[PDB]
Amino acid sequence: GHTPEEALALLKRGAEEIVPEEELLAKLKEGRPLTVKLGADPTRPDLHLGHAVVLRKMRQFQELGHKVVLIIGDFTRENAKTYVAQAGKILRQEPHLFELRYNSEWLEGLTFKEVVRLTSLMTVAQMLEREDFKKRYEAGIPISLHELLYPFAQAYDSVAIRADVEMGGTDQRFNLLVGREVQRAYGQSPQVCFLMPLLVGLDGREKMSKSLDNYIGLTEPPEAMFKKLMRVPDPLLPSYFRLLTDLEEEEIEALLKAGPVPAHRVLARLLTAAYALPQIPPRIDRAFYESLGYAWEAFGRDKEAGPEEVRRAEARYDEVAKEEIPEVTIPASELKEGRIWVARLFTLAGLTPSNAEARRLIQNRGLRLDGEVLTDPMLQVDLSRPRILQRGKDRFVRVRLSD
Amino acid sequence: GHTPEEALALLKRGAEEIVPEEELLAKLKEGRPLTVKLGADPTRPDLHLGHAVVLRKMRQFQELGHKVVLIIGDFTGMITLEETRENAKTYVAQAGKILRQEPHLFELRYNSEWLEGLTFKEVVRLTSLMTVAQMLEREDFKKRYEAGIPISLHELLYPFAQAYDSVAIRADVEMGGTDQRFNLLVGREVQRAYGQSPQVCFLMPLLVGLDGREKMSKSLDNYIGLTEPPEAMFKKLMRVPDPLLPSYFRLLTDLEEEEIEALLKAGPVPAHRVLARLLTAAYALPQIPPRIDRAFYESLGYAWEAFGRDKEAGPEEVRRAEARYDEIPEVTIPASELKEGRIWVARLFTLAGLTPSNAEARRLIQNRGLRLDGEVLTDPMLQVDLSRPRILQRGKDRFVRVRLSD
Ligand SMILES: N[C@H](CO)Cc1ccc(O)cc1
Ligand SMILES: N[C@H](CO)Cc1ccc(O)cc1
Repeated sequence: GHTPEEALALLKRGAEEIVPEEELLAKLKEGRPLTVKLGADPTRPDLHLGHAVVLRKMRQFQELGHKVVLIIGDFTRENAKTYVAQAGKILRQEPHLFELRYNSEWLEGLTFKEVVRLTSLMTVAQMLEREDFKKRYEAGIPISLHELLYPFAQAYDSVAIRADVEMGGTDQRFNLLVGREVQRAYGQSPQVCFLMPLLVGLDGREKMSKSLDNYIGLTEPPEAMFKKLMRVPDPLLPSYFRLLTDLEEEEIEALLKAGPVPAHRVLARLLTAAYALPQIPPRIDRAFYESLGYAWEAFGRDKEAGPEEVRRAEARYDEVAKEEIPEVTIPASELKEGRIWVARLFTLAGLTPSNAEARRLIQNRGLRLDGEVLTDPMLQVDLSRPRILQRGKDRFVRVRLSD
Repeated sequence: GHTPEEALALLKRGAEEIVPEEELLAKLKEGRPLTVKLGADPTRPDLHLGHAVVLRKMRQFQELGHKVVLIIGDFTGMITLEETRENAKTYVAQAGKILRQEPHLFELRYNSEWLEGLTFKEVVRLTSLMTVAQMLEREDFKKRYEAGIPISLHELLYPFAQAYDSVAIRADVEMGGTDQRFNLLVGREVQRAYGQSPQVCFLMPLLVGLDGREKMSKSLDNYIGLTEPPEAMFKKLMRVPDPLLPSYFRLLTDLEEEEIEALLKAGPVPAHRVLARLLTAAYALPQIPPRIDRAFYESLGYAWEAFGRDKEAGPEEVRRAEARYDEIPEVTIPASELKEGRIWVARLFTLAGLTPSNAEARRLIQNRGLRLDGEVLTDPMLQVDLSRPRILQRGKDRFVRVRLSD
């Protein structure tokens, strides 16, 4: 239900660079399923939101009728299964739209004479042009010669599967272009290079990555993902919405205009819900948001709505939602049907030596709960949210559930 | 009949650099034949004296009981199988003039035998042994990269191919010209990575050509081929630039330093004769002797004492070839001087400046004092044509070339 022009317009959204764009248009006009290539290194099995940027663009190609070929760069079986298992949360898996390949399948048989021919397609000066190599070579940092061979292995993969398009982050620009040169050498139409921007991590400056521990895994439990999303740096909200969701620009502005907290809740709800599912919907947009049960015009104030898995994750967040004031976590086993005796609470926090003493202080108006003078010695409190306990004029302790 | 120390001393003669020299001595004490490697380019089958420098050092290794493994670099060469094989035969045939050929001391191999099958995985492990900065240190690469001259990336794979060849045949020593230094050293690093003792790198100087400036090579036409006719070889050796004599004696013969210094003290020509005789004879044989020294010189029937002058002795070809080896004014005659393409011989000599008048020319002819093209003139009225340049001669030292306009 899309013309070639319409398909291109959709694919361009969020794209960093498509080279050459006019070639993609021509291929989309052919009326056949294009082969979209993505290679992944087995040493990084677990996926995080950063990987979702490129993968969701591939899901879009699939929904448009195109075929994805996921190449595991084993050149293992365990990580492959982990990566493949998680990739399915975003990519469709039917044979007509998805194929799994291991490059050892054809690379292991590549001969020395073939390698000589491949490397002859580039000059030393060209290779040292690649950004990473250039910084290293000028900094006196060693570059093992075998490293210059890898772009040719990745390029040969494009020849092996006759790739029409190859996906990648902006850091993969050089390798994808080598793919075009190698395909030409083998008499194939050179692949369209499709680059997506890199998602910045939770620290707010560096690329999201396992090695930097600034990520959010696709398979982390809902409560943990929701919590992390609620804590993304405000400056990153704009890029997270553009790269992780399909919300329109005006919808994103409206959310921001509503404020930081509302924007975080909508982002946390959208993504926690999407990734809690076996597979994400083809569009993480306003319609999806309302299909969950939330109201767009409520701008995050309707926390009781939504599916139970997301609702509970948000409730867990509100229980611990956060410096001189001492913090103490209360064991869940201390609660009786969601509530706990205020006397016991003051004793556990160390403000009173026993419940009897707590009752005495209450009778003397010496204790406060959330800044309110306690008067009911038998009062029972819930920990749906952190509570500040106070004894006298200068003793404060903030208590909350599970740490 | 040599101790390890004696062996090393002989092998050191003429060498430009042996590294590590202590390792060669160590291997020479192991009481086993060492594998001495030489790689050859199948696109350069014709051999000249320049190749003899490294090949004769290898012959010395053979005479000491060591084994030569000659490797034809057909892998890179074919990157047709017909010419490869033909050239290999050409190279081997000519190399046999210097190298012993029996199995115990010689083995021929083609590196395609093992390189064709090297897997991409093995190539990756191989190239991980050196950095980009390291590679760019090789003579040519460095100059080219700094200047901006293109270097195809595949060129950086060749040193590893040559290095793997040393691993393939477990080389104890690899021979080469001074220009092959970088490649031989990579071979050591690769052998180390493959659990082998690193090969000793044996470098020889590069023989300079007949021009006296550039290295001897086919593409420069300043070479002397090993299979050239004894006559053609003797003549070229007599023409070796004087400054090169010492290096020719040291790199092509085994004459002692004193013998050489004594030969030079005798003069250029004398020195050239001994050299031309020694090499002309040696290379006219089906295979050269183990030592091209005084003993060989005398076994030819020459006297070390007559220093070159002993010119009438020695073998036939040599003595003869040496014999075969052992500015004339021009005057144009205007067509006006001719009559139906002919002129009076008397006037010709006068116009040439060999006689003051035609009358004198006539008297000289009568006294047999004049020659025409080497023949004694006997007719004073002789009519001569200039169908081609003629050589006029008076007495034994007065010559003149006469011809028409041109
Ligand atoms: N260039 C990256 C290597 O790990 C990703 C990759 C891309 C394509 C491939 O065929 C293989 C790997
Ligand atoms: N170094 C020259 C070309 O690479 C010749 C050569 C030397 C050693 C070999 O195993 C092969 C070729």
